[PDB]
Amino acid sequence: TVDQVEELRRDLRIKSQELEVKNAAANDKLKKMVKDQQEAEKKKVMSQEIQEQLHKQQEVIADKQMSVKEDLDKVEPAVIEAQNAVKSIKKQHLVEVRSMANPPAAVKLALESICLLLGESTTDWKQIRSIIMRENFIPTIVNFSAEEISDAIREKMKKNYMSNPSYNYEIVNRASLACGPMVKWAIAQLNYADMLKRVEPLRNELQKLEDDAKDNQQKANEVEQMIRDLEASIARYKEEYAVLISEAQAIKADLAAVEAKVN
Repeated sequence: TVDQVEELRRDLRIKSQELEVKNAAANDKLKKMVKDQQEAEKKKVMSQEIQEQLHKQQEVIADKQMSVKEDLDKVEPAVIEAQNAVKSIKKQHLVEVRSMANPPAAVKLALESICLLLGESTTDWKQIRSIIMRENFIPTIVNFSAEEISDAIREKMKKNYMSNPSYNYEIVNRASLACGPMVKWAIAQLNYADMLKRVEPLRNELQKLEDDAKDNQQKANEVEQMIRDLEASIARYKEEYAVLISEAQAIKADLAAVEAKVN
């Protein structure tokens, strides 16, 4: 059995030599994980380093959004109020105006201001009065978005019309029941048209932020995507090395035991 004793010995020699194989292989798998982790934790810190920026960003967004809300809710109610005061007209006043030979100051005024707003250089009377009584007129005024006014005609209005003590509702209405409504209109309109010079950068600002927020949101998911993709591709190696270790040492058990008997 001496031959056998020695061949058992060299057989163990193999077994150990191959335990180099298993053990070192394990040590390799672990290196793989430690690397994957080294990018996983990394990406995690990145993840919140985003989350909080997105937060602050959104705070700003909310502030300016409410700012808009109030800014518009201020001057808006007076507008649609007047936008329908123009379609509450009985035609009695419509021809009170349309067949005007020689108009009072206030009506000529009102219709002039309107003709300005809607974009008419002509301040000639008769043409103005025919222009007034038309099929399109009223619908234009109802469809008239204040976003269609230059930053010049605003002050043309302010400087000439509303600064003058006769451009008012009581006066203009007393003059004619028709021009009153649209006086109110042009007024509330002049106000909104003002306000939108304050809102015109706000909106264009929310733009810059909303985008980069959503832009950041996406770049935040791509991370958590990656982060989870590692969590899953690490979990393999975890359960792999684990079972692997139960091998090297179970083998490493026989290697000690058999020398205990040849001794």
